[PDB]
Amino acid sequence: MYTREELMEIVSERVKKCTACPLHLNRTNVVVGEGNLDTRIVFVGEGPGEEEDKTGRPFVGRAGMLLTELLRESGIRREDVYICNVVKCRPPNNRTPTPEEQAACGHFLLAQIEIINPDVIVALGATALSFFVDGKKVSITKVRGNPIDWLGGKKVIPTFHPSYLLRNRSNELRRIVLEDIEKAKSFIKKE
Ligand code: SF4
Repeated sequence: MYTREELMEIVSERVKKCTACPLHLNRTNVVVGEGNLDTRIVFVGEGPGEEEDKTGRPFVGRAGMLLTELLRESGIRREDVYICNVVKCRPPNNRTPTPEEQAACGHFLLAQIEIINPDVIVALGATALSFFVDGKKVSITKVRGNPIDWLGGKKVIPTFHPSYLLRNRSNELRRIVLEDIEKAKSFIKKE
């Protein structure tokens, strides 16, 4: 009747046509997401940076390159999971997306998660965090590492955004993130 591929494409087409928030006026290309539509684990960030915007792909910038390594160091191949963000359009001067802008785009993420139906989601960053606590304010630093019960029994593991490890290069910091990723993997349901 219908395939996951087709539904994601519909999401994709509606995004390219979206003008729901101010961010549509700035971006060069929308960044929907990429990966395995059958992964049991999804990674979600904040939004498009300069490279993402140019390639229309997620996490291709320096932060993305770093994320690739964290995944590799967690026994994970990019091609095996799915990667996306809370907002699809790049804000001017890469400023942080406004909560309003965040609220307007969210329905897309929801559909994506709906289509993939994963066992666990990793929230990279505070923005990714807000989305899973209903926009509410929460300190990424205080909650990182603690599993959150989300819809359909799915678990969300919040952790730091790769962008942070670009800034602070301490090994302790990298170890914590990896620890959090391992944590999420433990929630993937055994075969
Ligand atoms: S950021 Fe999202 S809600 Fe705003 S114009 Fe882009 S696709 Fe639409």
